[PDB]
Amino acid sequence: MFTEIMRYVLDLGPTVMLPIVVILFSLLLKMKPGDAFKSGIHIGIGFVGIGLVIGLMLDSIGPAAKAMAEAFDINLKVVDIGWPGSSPMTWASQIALIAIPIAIVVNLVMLMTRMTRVVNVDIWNIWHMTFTGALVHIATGSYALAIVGVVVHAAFVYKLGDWFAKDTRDFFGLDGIAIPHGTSAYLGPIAVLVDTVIEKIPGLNRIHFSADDVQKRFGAFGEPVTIGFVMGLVIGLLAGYEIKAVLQLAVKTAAVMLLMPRVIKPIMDGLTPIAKQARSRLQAKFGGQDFLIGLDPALLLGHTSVVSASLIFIPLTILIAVVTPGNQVLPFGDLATIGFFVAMAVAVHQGNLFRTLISGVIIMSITLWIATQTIGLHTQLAANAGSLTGDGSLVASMDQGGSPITYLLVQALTLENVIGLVAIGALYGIGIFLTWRRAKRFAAQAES
Amino acid sequence: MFTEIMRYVLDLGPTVMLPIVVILFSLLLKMKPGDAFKSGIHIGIGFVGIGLVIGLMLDSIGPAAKAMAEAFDINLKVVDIGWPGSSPMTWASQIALIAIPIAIVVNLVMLMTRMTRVVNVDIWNIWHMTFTGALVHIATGSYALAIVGVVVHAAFVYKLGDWFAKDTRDFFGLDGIAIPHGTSAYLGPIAVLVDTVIEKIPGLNRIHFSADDVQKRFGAFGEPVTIGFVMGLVIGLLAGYEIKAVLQLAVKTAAVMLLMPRVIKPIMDGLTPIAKQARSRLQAKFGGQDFLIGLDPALLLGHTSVVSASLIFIPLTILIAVVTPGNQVLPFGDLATIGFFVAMAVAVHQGNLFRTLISGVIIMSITLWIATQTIGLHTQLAANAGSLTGDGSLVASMDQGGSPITYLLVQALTLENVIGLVAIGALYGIGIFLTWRRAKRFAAQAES
Ligand SMILES: CCCCCCCC/C=C/CCCCCCCC(=O)OC[C@H](O)CO
Ligand SMILES: CCCCCCCC/C=C\CCCCCCCC(=O)OC[C@H](O)CO
Repeated sequence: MFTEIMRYVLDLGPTVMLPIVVILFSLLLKMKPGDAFKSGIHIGIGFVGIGLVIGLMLDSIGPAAKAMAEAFDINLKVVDIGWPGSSPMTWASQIALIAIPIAIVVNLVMLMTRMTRVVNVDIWNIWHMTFTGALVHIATGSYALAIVGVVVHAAFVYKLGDWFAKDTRDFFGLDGIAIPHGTSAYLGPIAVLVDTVIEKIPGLNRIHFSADDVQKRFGAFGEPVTIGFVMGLVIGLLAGYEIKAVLQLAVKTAAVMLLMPRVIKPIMDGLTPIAKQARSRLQAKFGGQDFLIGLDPALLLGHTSVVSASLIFIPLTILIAVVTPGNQVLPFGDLATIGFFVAMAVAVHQGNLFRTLISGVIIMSITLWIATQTIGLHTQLAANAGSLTGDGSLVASMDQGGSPITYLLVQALTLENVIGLVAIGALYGIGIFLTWRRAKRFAAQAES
Repeated sequence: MFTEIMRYVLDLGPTVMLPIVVILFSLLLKMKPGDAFKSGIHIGIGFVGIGLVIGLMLDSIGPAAKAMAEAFDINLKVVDIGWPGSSPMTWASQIALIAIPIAIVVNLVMLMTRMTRVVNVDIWNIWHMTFTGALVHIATGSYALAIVGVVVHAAFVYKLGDWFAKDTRDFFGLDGIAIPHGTSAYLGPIAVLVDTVIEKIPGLNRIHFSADDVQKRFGAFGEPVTIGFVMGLVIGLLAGYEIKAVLQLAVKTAAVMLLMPRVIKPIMDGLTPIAKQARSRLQAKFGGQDFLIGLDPALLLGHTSVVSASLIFIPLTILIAVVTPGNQVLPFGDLATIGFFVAMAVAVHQGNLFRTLISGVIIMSITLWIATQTIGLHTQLAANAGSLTGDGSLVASMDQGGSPITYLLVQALTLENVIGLVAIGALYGIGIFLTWRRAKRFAAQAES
């Protein structure tokens, strides 16, 4: 049955499934069978360690961030269940498994028609696409309309991999990889618009503050490792921790800033020989068609500036929640892994923390406002999974719940908040145009 | 008073309190302030990573071995509760918190009297000493005899660090570091005895099965990361796992071999700048004498040849437990991290798997035999700790329970099985003498 083979492939995990696809690719690409196996284990090993460092972030940064949002007594009554809550509900929609074949077909069609360079292999992040389908399925009522939302969500993020390819390769040091999925990509355009506005404003465009400039004026005390200690200290202190826990947490937050880059190094260390052999062999066929492998947004967290923004924005997002007019959602389950959101924002500004902070507040307010507009739909998906109990408490989430994609699609087929469609649609739509043009120039520069 | 502060120093953690001594010491050495901090934070990030990798061993390789041994639930009816069960029991003894100062004074007395060169800083593996003290206390019934065994265990392990210092540096890369604690060091003298016998036997002294010879024969299939996978497959199958869990475990068992060397490096990199300044200041003052810091035996699992021996010996220790004459103890808790028993054996044989295996079988049979002979005390160690019912189920452990140090101390003061006293003491006694000659020979080879 399709369901068993898909649920066996899904529950096989990136620990097993992705290396096989990596090993199969190199076995046909005339590589020594031993060399083909070596990369497969290293890609899987990195994902094992990736699950470990991410396990540390959500189990020691998370409970402290969750403690801040409660210690700051506000009125926000709806609690951000986070992507750890959104995906279980989403994988409980009827379109959950059927989306994965659909999303590859959209890839395979686009690959033959030279509409995308990304050959996505991460079949586990498709829950973001099912979320767009599930919420459209709730609001419109057409099985087709949910399915088309899967295709639109698939085709968009595929080009989001194309348009952020130099940013992934040159900034994050990921050659041959594109990061299509998750919050980093689909909130990437918003930061491409902020850095487009800022560059054209005099004086503002000359404000800089890169983390290297902290190290150029403080030395050991400006190193990424040191910052992870101090910010962890404050995240504990703002959470009321005793001096024992604040100290213990501050090393764990620092430990992210050293261990996380090291656990992603296995994947790059295994993908490199495969790419060089294939480029030696595919340049002579398709004609200079430099393909991109689609991978989890997790690898992006290997940047000292992304982690710095992540810990920095843990208090900021709670403050963005209060200030943002019309928000009713309290940051929670996505506070620990909140560096996912402002990830490509750092890549666009190329390290300027000044523009990162401006971008982050825009990104958070919008996603906090949008998630407030999707509280009704998000709760039905929770009811449609037996998720929330007899309390009837409202369910909201910042990952996929605060998605411009899932929102803007829903507000198109329903026409509830036309003003909301126009303001969000113009902002996001301009960002997509500016993100698309930024890649046009990049392709004419590298080539000539 | 003392008990509150002792817990506060103890509960603060190896991640928080060790940097404190390290940061204070660099300040004593007039090292830079920011440079003093940086070394301390890296040591914590080293120990954050150690707990994570040692967690994946316990939670994935663990339940794998607990399944294999469950086949023999019917012959061996006493279960090795391992060190994850022996440490909490030992921390509930009356001699627990009083053992920290007693061990430090014994080190201070031995350092001043120029009897040892180990400045132990692991106030956490003092429990191995308390276990020897506590079992003497249950057996003899003398509080004085309990404290003596702690000192004798302290004096032995402090000398163990000096006598196995070349191995911790030439074979493990831990310069200025000694590994006194742990099953590994105190069962190290047995491996020295096996090497002497074999090297005196013709032909058997010329059998080499090293990792480098494994690599040239096989290639990428003899690399450390590949080897952990192949055994990870076997460890899954022997536990009766499905085909997917076999595969998922196998990447994680190979991930151990790659991640663990990279989570101990920050401890090395943080201690290294302090070591050189200490040699600069303290060289002339202390007669040109080189000191060793005493840390955890988990930095020895950063050797890829030890992790291999930790997977190879999961079935063997089990199979040994069936044919060892008089063994009632089923290996269990200590199997997820069985490499902790043969760690210095890997360094004595210079990584020779042929001599590692021949030593490794010897050490397990002795410990399993001794762990059978210490069940009555171990069961009463649990009754006094509150970890017992009315079933009559018996407690045993190869970690500390199978210890020759606890056995020979208990068997010297009680004189129960004088036959067992003579047999274990003679082998251990010849072994310790060989281990002292090793240190005298190496020291005189440094003078030349
Ligand atoms: C730079 C290139 C990209 C630019 C991107 C610009 C985005 C424009 C806005 C989109 C939403 C438009 C909503 C239009 C609504 C039509 C009115 C309608 O249907 O009205 C029904 C309602 O009942 C009446 O009250
Ligand atoms: C290999 C090395 C061999 C030599 C190593 C040296 C061993 C002895 C040294 C110090 C501790 C002496 C014992 C001190 C015990 C004190 C007990 C005590 O104070 O007990 C009073 C109390 O009333 C009871 O309940």
